[PDB]
Amino acid sequence: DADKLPHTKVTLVAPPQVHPHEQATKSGPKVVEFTMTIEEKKMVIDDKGTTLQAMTFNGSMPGPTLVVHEGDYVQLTLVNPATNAMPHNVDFHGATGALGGAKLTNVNPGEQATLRFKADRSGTFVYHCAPEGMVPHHVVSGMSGTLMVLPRDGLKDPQGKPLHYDRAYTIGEFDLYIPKGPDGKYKDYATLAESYGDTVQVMRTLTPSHIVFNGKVGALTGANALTAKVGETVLLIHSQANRDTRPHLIGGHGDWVWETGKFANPPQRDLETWFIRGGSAGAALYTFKQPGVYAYLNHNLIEAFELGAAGHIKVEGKWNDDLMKQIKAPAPIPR
Amino acid sequence: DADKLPHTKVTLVAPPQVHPHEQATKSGPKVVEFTMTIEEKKMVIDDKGTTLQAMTFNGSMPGPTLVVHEGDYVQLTLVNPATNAMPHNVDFHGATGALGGAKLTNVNPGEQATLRFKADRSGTFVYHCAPEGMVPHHVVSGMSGTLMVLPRDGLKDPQGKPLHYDRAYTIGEFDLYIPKGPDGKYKDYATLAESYGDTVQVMRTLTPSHIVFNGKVGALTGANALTAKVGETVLLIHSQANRDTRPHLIGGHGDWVWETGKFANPPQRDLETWFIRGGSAGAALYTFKQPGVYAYLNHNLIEAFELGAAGHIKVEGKWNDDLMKQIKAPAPIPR
Amino acid sequence: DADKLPHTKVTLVAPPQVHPHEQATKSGPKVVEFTMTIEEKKMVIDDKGTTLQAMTFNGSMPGPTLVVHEGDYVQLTLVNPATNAMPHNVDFHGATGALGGAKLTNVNPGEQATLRFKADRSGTFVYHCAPEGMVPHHVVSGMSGTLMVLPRDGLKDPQGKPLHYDRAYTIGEFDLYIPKGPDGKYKDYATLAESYGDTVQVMRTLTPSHIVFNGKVGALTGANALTAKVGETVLLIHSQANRDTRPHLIGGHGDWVWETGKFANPPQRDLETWFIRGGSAGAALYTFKQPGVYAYLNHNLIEAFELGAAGHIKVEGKWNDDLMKQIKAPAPIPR
Ligand SMILES: [Cu+2]
Ligand SMILES: [Cu+2]
Ligand SMILES: [Cu+2]
Ligand SMILES: [Cu+2]
Ligand SMILES: [Cu+2]
Ligand SMILES: [Cu+2]
Ligand SMILES: [Zn+2]
Ligand SMILES: [Zn+2]
Ligand SMILES: [Zn+2]
Ligand SMILES: [Zn+2]
Ligand SMILES: [Zn+2]
Ligand SMILES: [Zn+2]
Repeated sequence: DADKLPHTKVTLVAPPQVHPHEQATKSGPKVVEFTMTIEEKKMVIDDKGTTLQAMTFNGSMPGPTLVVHEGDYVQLTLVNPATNAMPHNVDFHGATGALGGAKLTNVNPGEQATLRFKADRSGTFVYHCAPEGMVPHHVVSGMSGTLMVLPRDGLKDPQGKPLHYDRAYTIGEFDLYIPKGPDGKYKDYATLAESYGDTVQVMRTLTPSHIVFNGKVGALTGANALTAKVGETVLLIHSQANRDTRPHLIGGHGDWVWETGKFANPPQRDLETWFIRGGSAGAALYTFKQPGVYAYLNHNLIEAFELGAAGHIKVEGKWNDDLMKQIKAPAPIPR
Repeated sequence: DADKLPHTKVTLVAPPQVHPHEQATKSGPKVVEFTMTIEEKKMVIDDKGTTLQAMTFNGSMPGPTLVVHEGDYVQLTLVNPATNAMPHNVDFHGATGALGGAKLTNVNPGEQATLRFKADRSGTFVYHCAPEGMVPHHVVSGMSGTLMVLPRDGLKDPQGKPLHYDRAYTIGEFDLYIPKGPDGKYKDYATLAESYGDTVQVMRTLTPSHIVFNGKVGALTGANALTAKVGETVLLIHSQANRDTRPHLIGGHGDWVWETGKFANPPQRDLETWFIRGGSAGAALYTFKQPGVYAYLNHNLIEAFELGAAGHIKVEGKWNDDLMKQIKAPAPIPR
Repeated sequence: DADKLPHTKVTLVAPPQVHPHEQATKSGPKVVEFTMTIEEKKMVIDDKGTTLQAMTFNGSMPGPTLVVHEGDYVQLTLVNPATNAMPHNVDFHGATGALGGAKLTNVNPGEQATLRFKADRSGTFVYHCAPEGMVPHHVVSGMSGTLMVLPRDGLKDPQGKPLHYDRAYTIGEFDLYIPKGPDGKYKDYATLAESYGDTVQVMRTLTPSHIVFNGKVGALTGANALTAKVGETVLLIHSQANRDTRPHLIGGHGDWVWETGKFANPPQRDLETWFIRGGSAGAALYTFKQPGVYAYLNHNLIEAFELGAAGHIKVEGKWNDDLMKQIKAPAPIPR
């Protein structure tokens, strides 16, 4: 009975980081308490100043990743401040009943609610806003993230051997539908509500104007590139709440991948490219063996390079000539 | 030898139901006899009166689901009445040879044919019309359904333990390509043939005008919502003969899912969203644990909510506070 | 250490064939040496004379398939003749480091380079050109193919039993983005560079003008149909470096399929249709049981029949009435 369990309180952190947590644990079930506050805001999503009338959990796209263990109960307080214009709620794909919790968390501006559900299934699961009659708009405008429910004894390979990560990153990929005016330039709207009708018309074409990681073209590049070192295992959590994508690490692999994101199923190994179904989160482990700057991207290369679905991982360490060697550098053809 | 086996005759039923059948059986192989009659007709596919010049097996989209067991022989009589305008045939993905049977079942209006094939592979398999030179048009206009070939000893989990369903529903998802005229309104055609050229032009854009379950926006809602009770296991068969989709049960899961639809392969568990490849049928089991109205939908939320790929399941029973509880209802933020 | 191993030299062959190789081998690791020469050229890609300003490895779309064994080292000399206009490189998804080798193989016209990497993971892997700032254009214009890394002891089923093929075919599927002018006719460009801007505009719509196997509509039909005989097992390697596809054999199955293309993972059996993620290669085995002309195609039937993603396999042998029989040929309906 959940009423008798110890409670713990977790402080969330901004993507692409994930809050401190244990993998395998000796701890018993707990009611794990989180809070998130909705923020509607205009955001610049590309290098030419295009804006999106966005909606977020906790001010970020994606929302922060919440981590618990199988058998825990998630207890979320959702706050919709009076500075917002629209009603919101939350649908946890990790939860059972009431449209994922959406029916129990309808919050108008100035209201808040607290939901509890049992995280009885391991995996990475999408959570997203789903207000009646406005579900697609809230989702594509930025209201999604990941709940990761770890098995109590940690991740396992197909033979039941232990797997682990040394650091975790969370990437949310957002298909955006920004309208254009008669001049062919993207429209800038004074309010969220005014963006609605024109946006729905673009949505219905099924053609995104932009597809971005973590809220903007280039969000995970330059100073904001992800980082690792040779010998470190990274977990890459990838959520796409509305549309399929196909993650790939250039110069690397998915060493162990749960593309449907559910840890009770055996992972696949050695993937070049994996598949995240729209409406899900998946998870890949990779242990770095070579230093350098990798790209992590959606391998529809138009979606990546033209529309924005690509980031970088900068990796320190020693080059390994057994894995790869330039035998002859570029030079004139003989003779 | 099939000539020496006992024959049985099955009466088909209209989707979303599936005809009575056994799962695990003590019965030996049989020649199972079915009949279907093709009906071309204009159908209203949305809430604003848009029509489709449609083509169906047995008067429905999808066609009815045919159920046999591995080792059985399917013997189909296909009838194309003289009231129809076009030639038709049938291609069973469950069958081996002759383009799935299409080469052996070419029936002009006023003709019929009888095909037998051995159902030697377990799974849910698409069947669809495939007349030479007109294959996409016949498929997207409605001529597909599912053949379910059950293992003789019933469904099995990854460890070989028995699985079962207490009721089965069949959902066919149809990407439609309805043309528009200069005024931006959908065109209404007097005959099937007159719809052809304009439809092909829309098809070639790869952008559906509508994506519907079971022939119409809202087909599986209101009085026609699917039904179950807490403690009942439902099988959800999902066919998409032309285009990918990504099924999801809001507030539920795929407890055991064969997304590629082939029962000799281990199922995956705990899925949030699964993937049906265009040209296939898949199958998910779910045991209800909470009462209420669920949505079953394609989790490209634009495809679901804007274009029509969503239905409802109304579930009776007792609410379970351990699985989910509203701890604090929506109320003003403190203080 | 790779420097101490025996070297071997492989002569590549044009798709859809694959160069002679062993499956299970008693041979130890080797440095396997290949050479490929880049050719930019205009190609006719459909039946109405539409041209593509194309770019190829070794003069073909796809490039040839390179076959080695797990533990081998691939040593490629890449040549970019002075008759070409653009810089190129190569990114092997089978390799670890330096953006798949791309950073180490930048070759301007008149240059060549030699890369070595360890093929330490079994599977079919895409290789493709990836020049900085021009990656999508080089890929969609034709610069991709497959590296197949076989396990040293051959392919295995989920229970570890041996699997084999008697012949192998390689199919590359290419989503093309050919621009149109004001008259609605496809544009013909005098040079590769002049095609660039207009092509990028089409790419950004995400709607291919054509989707072809092996460089052209109908490439694998008529005199160029694939061939087999009843009782022969074929391996069908399918690469798609940019966009998802869903292979299907009409009248057949994927008997054993690695849709993510990685041989250390158990294959699935009895597939009707499988899924190749954009940016990957997959592999299916099928043993023919019926003679006749099969179609092998992308089962988005619009993509196949309208846009070009379909080929034929002509199969010799004896018809098997147990698997399929025309019980009653098309004839007038009674009475
Ligand atoms: Cu919202
Ligand atoms: Cu959802
Ligand atoms: Cu037909
Ligand atoms: Cu088919
Ligand atoms: Cu190139
Ligand atoms: Cu790549
Ligand atoms: Zn308590
Ligand atoms: Zn580690
Ligand atoms: Zn008989
Ligand atoms: Zn039951
Ligand atoms: Zn050497
Ligand atoms: Zn053989």
